[PDB]
Amino acid sequence: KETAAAKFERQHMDSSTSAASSSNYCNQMMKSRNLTKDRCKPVNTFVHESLADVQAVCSQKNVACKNGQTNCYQSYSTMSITDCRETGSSKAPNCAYKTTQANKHIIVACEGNPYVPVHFDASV
Repeated sequence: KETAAAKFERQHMDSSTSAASSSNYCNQMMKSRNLTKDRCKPVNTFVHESLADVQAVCSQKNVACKNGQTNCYQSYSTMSITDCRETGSSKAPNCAYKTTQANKHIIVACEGNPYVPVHFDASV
């Protein structure tokens, strides 16, 4: 199947655009990245920075993930991101999302060889 590194890219990377370009960015992305199939994923964040920059975060500031895992890292620089929050109404596959473009530090879990992001934990 899909490697954890690849899943992270499909669920969280959007390097090809610098930021969201409308309030419908999240409705569009959650659907095309297949995050609404069986259930409207409640929250999801996309990072608008190069893959090289996001991967570099794994050798940046090591912090504990929200579940306590020791392999999370917080980015030193802020990054352009878009937060997607599922609303009320909607029932899969007819999901609806609130789009929020922002610039924040991201926290991701890393692992493997190469040691790369495998989980998006949060933004600060």
